[PDB]
Amino acid sequence: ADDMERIFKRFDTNGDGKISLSELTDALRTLGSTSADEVQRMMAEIDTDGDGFIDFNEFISFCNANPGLMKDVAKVF
Ligand SMILES: [Mg+2]
Repeated sequence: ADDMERIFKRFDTNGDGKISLSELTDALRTLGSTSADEVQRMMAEIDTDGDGFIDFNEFISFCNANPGLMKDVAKVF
């Protein structure tokens, strides 16, 4: 039972293997996140294909990095 799994599936409402990393940073604004601007530049780190999608390894790399964004995000997962 992983926490990052829930959030990862949160955006994955299309039954896909990846989730848009662009809509995330822009979506966090609704979650009440005050780092939507910092997350936008952070999500780019996990993205190695610079595409509008991220897999489990990508999304995870964000948390494993402990940047300080997913810390508060996963808290409301
Ligand atoms: Mg990617």
